[PDB]
Amino acid sequence: APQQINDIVHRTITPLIEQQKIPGMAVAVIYQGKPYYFTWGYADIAKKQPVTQQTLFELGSVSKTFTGVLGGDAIARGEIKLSDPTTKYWPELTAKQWNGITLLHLATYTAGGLPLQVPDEVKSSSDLLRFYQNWQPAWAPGTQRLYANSSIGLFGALAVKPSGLSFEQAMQTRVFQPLKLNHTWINVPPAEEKNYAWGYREGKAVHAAAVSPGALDAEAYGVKSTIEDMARWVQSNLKPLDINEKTLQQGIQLAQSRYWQTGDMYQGLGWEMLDWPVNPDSIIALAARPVKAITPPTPAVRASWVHKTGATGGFGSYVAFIPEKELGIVMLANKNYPNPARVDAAWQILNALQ
Repeated sequence: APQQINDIVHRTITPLIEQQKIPGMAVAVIYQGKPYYFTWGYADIAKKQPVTQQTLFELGSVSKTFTGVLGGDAIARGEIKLSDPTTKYWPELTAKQWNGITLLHLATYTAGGLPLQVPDEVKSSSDLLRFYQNWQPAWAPGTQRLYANSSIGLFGALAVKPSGLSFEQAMQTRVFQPLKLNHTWINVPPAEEKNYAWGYREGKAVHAAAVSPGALDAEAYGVKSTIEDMARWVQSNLKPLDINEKTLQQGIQLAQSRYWQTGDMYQGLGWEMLDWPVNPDSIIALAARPVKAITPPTPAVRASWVHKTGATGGFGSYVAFIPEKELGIVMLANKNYPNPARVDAAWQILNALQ
């Protein structure tokens, strides 16, 4: 890479890895549209396997950006509308509190306080229905944002219903394949296990549980990817109108539209955004925030900091990009280290290149 990119990356990431005791890390910088890759340390400490450009990391909630775009693609296909009631796609959801809760509310955590987690005990399709039927909202729909995997997870499941495809098949065929994300997985094939990094939690090697319909974890936090595929994902989100597939192009734009505002933050589908330039300090188990509706939603604003954090038991990920500047970064690590450290490092790198 240009020595300038080399030097800001190394000067920023080396101390981060030291301070946070990160076993392995991969970074991509997208600069004037082209990707530049950096790797450090270990995918597997015990087997002495290095992080490479081929190493798979668990994305955690960064998966929500894929879910948001897949949903956006389904809207563009005319299969679903965000304005539709949830009950249109799940008629068994007869309980009265569901009146007025739309797919938009599910996608954007504004349904009225859906819980962070689908309970562990939920296994069968009947168990899942019972959970959503019995849930009592604290708030009217579209009044407060409360981040919830049970909200965006259900959005993902319902968005693919009209297609007739499983969520995984829809994601593969409609998003991964067209964008040539050929090493991005929900279920990791046996052939790819050699490249699947271990996560590290309290010094112990860990992986996420295999996804299951009762957890809605494929839909909310189940994607694994390489630094190369994630750089390609950022490129695709930086320049959606260069994508050949018409509905995928509009799906990406829809996911970067601004639906709600909370302080300086705007909620998209999966993606979260702030106006650029951002105050770097402007970028808790439960945080309930009143939302202002953006009526109608602002189409993807090029002058934005668009980003998403993600974590699993053993992994910490971050993606951020600025469309106006053709600039972006992906940071993948096999330890879950604090979010502000990720954002600090990303901003230091992008600001220097901007």
